[PDB]
Amino acid sequence: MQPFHSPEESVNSQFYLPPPPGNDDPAFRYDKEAYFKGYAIKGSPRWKQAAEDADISVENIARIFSPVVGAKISPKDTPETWNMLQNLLKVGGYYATASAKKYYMRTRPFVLFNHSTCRPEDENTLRKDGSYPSGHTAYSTLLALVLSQARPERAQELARRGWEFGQSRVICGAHWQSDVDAGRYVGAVEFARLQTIPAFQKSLAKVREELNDKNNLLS
Amino acid sequence: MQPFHSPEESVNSQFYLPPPPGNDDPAFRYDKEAYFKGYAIKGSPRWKQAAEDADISVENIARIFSPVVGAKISPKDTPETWNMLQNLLKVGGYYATASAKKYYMRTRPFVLFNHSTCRPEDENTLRKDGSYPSGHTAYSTLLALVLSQARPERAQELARRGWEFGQSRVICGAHWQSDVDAGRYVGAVEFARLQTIPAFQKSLAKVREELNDKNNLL
Repeated sequence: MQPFHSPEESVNSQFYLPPPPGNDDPAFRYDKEAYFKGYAIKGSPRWKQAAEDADISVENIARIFSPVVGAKISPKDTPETWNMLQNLLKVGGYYATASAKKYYMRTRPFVLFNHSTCRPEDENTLRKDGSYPSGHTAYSTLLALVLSQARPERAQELARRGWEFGQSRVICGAHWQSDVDAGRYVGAVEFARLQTIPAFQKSLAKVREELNDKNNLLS
Repeated sequence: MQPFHSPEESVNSQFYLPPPPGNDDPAFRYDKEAYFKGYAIKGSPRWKQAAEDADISVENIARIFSPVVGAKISPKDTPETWNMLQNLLKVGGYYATASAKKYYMRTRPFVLFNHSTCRPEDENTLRKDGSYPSGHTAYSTLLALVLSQARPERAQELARRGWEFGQSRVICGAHWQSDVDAGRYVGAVEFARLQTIPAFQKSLAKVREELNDKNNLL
């Protein structure tokens, strides 16, 4: 279970991403307004989804995307895919966002306004992690793209769910809208980098056949 | 001179992109502020760079990206890359953005505020084209990713230039910031779709060979 590449092989997100919005910048005004719009729908359906989207454990990630990609994803039925899910979280959720995160150590909204998020358990961890850019977003975006490369006919569904997965971080109170916008781009950049790695290409080929197999088809 | 895929073979942007920010939406107030922040620096160097970025002819894209990718890009030294640049404009700038564009027919900022853009020439065309999402943006994002795949040693430079190319559209007055943000997602999605098209893979192999050819480096 070795990541497709080492941390040093991720494209330096600190170099290509712009800096997060400043205190008096219109973009930050938007971040704050966006934060409160999410807070308003606390306890609604969309808000409960955001809470579920908060958990990136492979199990929950498989449960969420299985219907979207249209195939049952599981350790037994889809071995390579199962490893692909975890591997991508490592290079995309963490390695790809690392330099930028540490460089700015941006404070999270729920910390700023001293509020509770949609997933209280993860709060002590979040507090220690730089807000910009969002790892969940980078991972979901990357994931949507990889699965779309494996099952092209579910592209629109994957692209859509990938987008909402990111928005859940805004609604959940864990991230500023600007952290999510930057996370999507980080996920795309990582996705391109993976294309040049043999290990990734081998894994994709197997992932492709598992999710296209008639026995694993799901409605 | 044959597009990688037909207009119908691109992922439907109207389905996966959210609708454009509305009049009282937080994102829209940000769009207006961003528009004026750019209109204010009209005539400055950054603004002049925006007019340069506004021109998507192949000759101008090559001039801008040769330094970034680190290789000469010409119809004579890199014919395949030359076609790749033009082909990506069709599938990524036009096909990939069409459905969302036509469905919302979002009014462009310069049209709404009665001002001129950083490149008057285009304004008559822009007038009748849906603002959301931005075609220049999807294109430069796509371009950046494809070139990064051909020469990963320049991934960061490419990813930064690609981003700025999209921001020129906002500074230029041609788009709202939200169109640009949407355009980047479209660029990535289309990038994913191209991977599964043989004509593309075959073309990328040649592009990689031309851009890494010692006789073509700067």
